[PDB]
Amino acid sequence: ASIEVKVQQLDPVNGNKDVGTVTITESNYGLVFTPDLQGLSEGLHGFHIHENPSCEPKEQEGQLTAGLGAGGHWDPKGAKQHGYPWQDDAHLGDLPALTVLHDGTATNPVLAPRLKHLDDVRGHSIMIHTGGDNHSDHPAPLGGGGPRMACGVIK
Amino acid sequence: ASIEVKVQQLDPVNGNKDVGTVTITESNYGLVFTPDLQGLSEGLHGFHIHENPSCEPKEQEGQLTAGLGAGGHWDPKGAKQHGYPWQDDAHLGDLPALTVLHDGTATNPVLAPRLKHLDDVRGHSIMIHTGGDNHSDHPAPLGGGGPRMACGVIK
Ligand SMILES: [Cu+2]
Ligand SMILES: [Cu+]
Ligand SMILES: [Cu+]
Ligand SMILES: [Zn+2]
Ligand SMILES: [Zn+2]
Repeated sequence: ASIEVKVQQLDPVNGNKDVGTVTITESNYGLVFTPDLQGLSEGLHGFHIHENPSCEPKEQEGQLTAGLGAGGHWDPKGAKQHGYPWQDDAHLGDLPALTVLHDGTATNPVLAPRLKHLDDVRGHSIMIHTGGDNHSDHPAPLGGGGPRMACGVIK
Repeated sequence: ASIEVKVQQLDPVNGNKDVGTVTITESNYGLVFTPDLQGLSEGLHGFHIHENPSCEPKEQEGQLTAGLGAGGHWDPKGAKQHGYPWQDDAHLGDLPALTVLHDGTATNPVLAPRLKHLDDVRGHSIMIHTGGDNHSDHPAPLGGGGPRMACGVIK
């Protein structure tokens, strides 16, 4: 019982490019996201499930902004605030930060305790940001993830 | 409601050195380990609660081995096997791998869903390994963490 999500680096100009996958499985403590990515910059990267099952760009202030088609952080319970994966009054789509090693790969799995069944995340997207995630809207909103760097649609 | 564990880099020959702390707090989904460490090798490192509240070395084949005085992974339920943090039949002391950035620091918190109350971890030790953790006893025992790099006694 799993969902393999194809993830691509976002490039509204020359076209998105494959960088691997993220496999979602169920554990007795929540959904587990196991990455198998490469070609990314080393460090911690914001990692959240977004509203729409789309990784396409959107016009914003005359510019084609990468990944805006995915909408905001998935928040079906209306928490209206960014937080920790283990915080109840935070976007349900807030996952633990992704770790990209010196060699540009990410294979360390992370758990989202608030997510319980695979079908619950189908029909949405998974987003990887250029920046990190301090799990707060302070001092930077949405954890300070910044630009949408990679994305995949959850089938 | 927290426990601030002082962590030291282990070196029996030259002397241990302080590398920071690991703060343990309770969340509605389990214990959260928030590191504030520096001076460590970049990459993912095995992170586990060991049985004894000691970070002392022990002689192992004409070679004083670092942190062996901590004994094995804390396994109060007798799982007798290394696994994932979200796996019920794995050592209870099995925590998510710790991320140390290129700059040698670690501040990314991780959740131990199977650990529910602070008092449970008191009287034991927290260990950070040189190698990572594939959360299995194969192809290497105990996730392949290998040598014990840093350690702290949990009061
Ligand atoms: Cu590096
Ligand atoms: Cu996001
Ligand atoms: Cu260990
Ligand atoms: Zn969020
Ligand atoms: Zn273990």
